[PDB]
Formats: sequence, C-alpha cells, structure tokens
Amino acid sequence: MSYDVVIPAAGQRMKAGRNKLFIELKGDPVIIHTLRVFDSHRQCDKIILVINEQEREHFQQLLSDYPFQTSIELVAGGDERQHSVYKGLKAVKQEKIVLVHDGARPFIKHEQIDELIAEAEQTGAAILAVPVKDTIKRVQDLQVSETIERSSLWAVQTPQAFRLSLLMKAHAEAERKGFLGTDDASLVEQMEGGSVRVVEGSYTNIKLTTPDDLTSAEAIMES
Amino acid sequence: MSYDVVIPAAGQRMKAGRNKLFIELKGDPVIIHTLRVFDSHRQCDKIILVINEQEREHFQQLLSDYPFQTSIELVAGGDERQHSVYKGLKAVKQEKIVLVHDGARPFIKHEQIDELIAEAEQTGAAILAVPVKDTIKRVQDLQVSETIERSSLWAVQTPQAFRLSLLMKAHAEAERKGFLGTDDASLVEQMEGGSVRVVEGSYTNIKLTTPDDLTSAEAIMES
Repeated sequence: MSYDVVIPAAGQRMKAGRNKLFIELKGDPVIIHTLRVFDSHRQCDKIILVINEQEREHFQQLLSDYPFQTSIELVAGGDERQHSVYKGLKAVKQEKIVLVHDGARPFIKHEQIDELIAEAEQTGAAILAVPVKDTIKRVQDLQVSETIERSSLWAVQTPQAFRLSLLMKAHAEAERKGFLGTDDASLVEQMEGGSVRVVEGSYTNIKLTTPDDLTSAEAIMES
Repeated sequence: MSYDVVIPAAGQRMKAGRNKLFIELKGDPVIIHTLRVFDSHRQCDKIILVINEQEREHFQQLLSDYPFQTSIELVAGGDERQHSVYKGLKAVKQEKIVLVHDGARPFIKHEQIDELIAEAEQTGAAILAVPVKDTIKRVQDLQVSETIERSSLWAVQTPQAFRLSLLMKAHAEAERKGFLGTDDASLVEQMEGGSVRVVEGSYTNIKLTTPDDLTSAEAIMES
C-alpha cells in the first residue's frame, strides 16, 4: 500500500546554509528534485526530512519557496546518519512500510519504488542495487592486498524499504549494543535470522556530491 | 621513458563489423577517441590492437579513414581477453614498459598515464583505480549473503602498466597452469612475491558499453 519516506539531511558535514542538498541543479536545489519524485508518487503519504536544528530556518524558507501537496516534516537529527534515520523513523505514526532515501539521489523512478514496496511488504526488507561492473580490490597504503571475487557483488543504492516494526527493531537492537552500521539494510542483517532482498535498479540512480556528478546529472535530465 | 600499449578488441562478443568499439561518439567510433589519446602522447611508441581475424578488414578500413602518426598494428587475438592480451604482448619488440588498456575507455588523461609509467618503472606493476563510494554486498538469488567491508576498497580502471618482462612472466605462469585472471594485475598478484601498486585516477575515466554510457560520455566531452 502506502509509505513514509525518511531522508537524512544532517550531512552524514557543512556549516549552516551550506548543505550539499542546496546545490542547484538547473536552478533548483538537488533536494527539491528529489522531493518532487515522492510528492508526485501516489503511495507516498509523508516525507520526513531529518535535519540539523541550525538549518531549520533554511529548510523552512526553501520549502515555502517550493510548495508541495504531500506533507513534509522537519525532524531534528543527531550527529551520525544512523542516529538521524532512527529519530526520523520515530516520527512515523503507525505501522506501515517505510523507505529510507538519500536526498542526493534525485533520479529514482516510481517503478523502482513500487517494486521495492512490494518486496518489503512481502518479505520485510528490500534495497535497490545494481551489479558491480568493475574489478574491486582491497588496497593497503596504495598496495593491492587482494582482488575481491566479483561474480555476485552488487553496488547498493537507496531507497531501502522495510516494515517499520522491523527497521525500528533493527535500530533499537543496534543502538542497545553500540553497533554502527553503514546502511539501513546492514542493521537488519545484523539481527538473528535477519534477511534482506535485492531489487535491481538502474545505473542512472546516481548520488550527486561532487561537480562532475552535476555534469552527469544535467545530461540525465536533458535525456 | 616510453611504452607500447596493447588494446584487446576481440569482444572480451559480436558478429563481424558490429564490435562495440565501432559505436559512434559525436560521429567517430569510440576506439578512435581512445586511439587519439595515445597518438597525441609523446611517450607512446606503438599501439597494438588485438582483433578477431574476421574483423581485420573492418579495422583496416577504419584506420585508413583516420590516419595517425603513431604506428598501429593489428594482431590477431584468441577467444578470451587474457589470451588476446598475451598475443598482443608477444608483439612488443624489446624490453620496455607496456600498458594494457580498454578500447572503450576514451577519457584517460596523459597525466594519469605519466604517473602510471613512473610506478611501473619504479616497482614493476601499476593500475589506475578510484575509491569505491557505494556499499557493496554479495548476493545469492537476490538475497543478501553479506556486506563487504568498504574502508579500503577500490574500483579498478585501465590502463595497467608493467615492465614487459614481468607481465610476460605473469602471463606465461598463468597459462602453464591454466589460471584465468580477471585483469592483468591479478596475474601478477598470483605470482610468488608478486606486488601491484595503485595510482588514484578520476571518476571521468569511464568505460562505454551501454547507451546510457554514451549520454554520460557526451556530457564529459562537452564539459
């Protein structure tokens, strides 16, 4: 059915007003492009944007500049990405499917979200990923220590979709024992019996941090 | 000092004339864009293009359409990438630095090649790579089996630069015992005491296979 989306926007870090999500892409902040995807999606009930308190005013101003039909809440985060995601998930008001999504990934398609909601509802946890295409090596001090075996390796994207109860439990367990995950899926993996499934996404679902990313973004738009 | 470059162009596979390297990028085949990089590079002595015999005529026609100052030889390859690279290295006429390079990586910069020649000459073997930015997971039947620990992982590019004697030895040893490597560095790694170093490259040094790659290419050009 429907979902809430939590987007961590605390910078896991820049000074107030200088969030990487405010970098303009064809004249609109990256975050705007991302927000419009979830706004136009019929099954997205609400957007939870997890922020640093200092940047609240900047986000408020930005949202008044760009109004949306879909409800958007600014929820204060913490000092790490995981802590922030969890404070976000604490603002979901009933049991339902929850997505967690990178603000700087504006090219997610409603098709992919739909497929991810189906899996999360079916089995509890799902992530978007694509096959790794390049050889991967582990390297100590610019010296190759090994070549990682490529056959079944996937590059992980967002969103990641979960039953709220499940992801909440995975966050609580992790926090109670001081485990620091990378992405949300790794918290579920860390639980006993915890299981996560993959929906294959698209190579266009890129994350925009650096200026070369903008250039690649501007070409994905125009196309 | 100077080097030969071997470029495997046997399709490790398409029918004759339909090589992926003939896909036109702003009106010139991808291979042309790549060849121009090595042609304009003062230290490149020779280009060895390893082909399927069937496509010889197509390559010959393509080269007469685009003349180059730098000498280019068409050398017949084998049925795998490794076998083809090795037949290529067999046409290098004296001991020197040899590069091996993907035909479909046209955005290599002379700066990067220069840094790679320095390392290969210094320590014997060098590769271009960039830090992995995304979470990597191993996945069986769309089901995550593990999260690969990210801190020291690099995505490997070409070229890879070696002392000819060293890479030749690594190829001979591998063939004598039927070992099938992925890239050339993995053949050197497989030798006793074999050691390979990393030069950090650039995120623009992309490989062009799919149509989305073209679009990303056309934007890297224009920029």
